[PDB]
Amino acid sequence: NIENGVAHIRSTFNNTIVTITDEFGNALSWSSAGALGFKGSKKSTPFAAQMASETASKSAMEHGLKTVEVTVKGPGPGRESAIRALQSAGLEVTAIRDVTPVPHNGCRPPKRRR
RNA sequence: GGAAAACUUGAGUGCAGAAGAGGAAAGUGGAAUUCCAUGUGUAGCGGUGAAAUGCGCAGAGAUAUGGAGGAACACCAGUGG
Repeated sequence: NIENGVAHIRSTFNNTIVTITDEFGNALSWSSAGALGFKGSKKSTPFAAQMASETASKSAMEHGLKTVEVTVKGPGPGRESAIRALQSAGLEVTAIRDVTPVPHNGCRPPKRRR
């Protein structure tokens, strides 16, 4: 089980959740990013993806996987403070992938915020 | 003004080629919001200028080889055509 996997996050503008999994997704543990008492304008922190990143990473305890190769699929304030700060656990982050959804003009997008 | 002609610039009928988002018809595939299901797990997830309604204990989202739908299809994109 150990030494391989994907630290599958999707770092949104609020509540960048972290789900560690394998290289074929099975989600050994995940972490809700509001687990540090972040409720309103608070999960958009560096620290929502610093310690709640390792509230499932340091508390993995199931595979003991060490090579993580974290993957991000969205923009957020805790994005650069997620891939750095999943390695706040010190879990040898190796291969970050910017495989984000880029639709070739996918649908009809919503309205401007006045 | 009418009567008898011509020339071709102006226009049309020729010939050699350039380009395309020009209108009506057939294909190839991507990515996304929504759903139902696996794995997964349990405290929050979403939304907030400020919090909350809500959606959460059914697993809500999550997460990938991979299951689908609606609809269009960034890149070539321009005082371009």
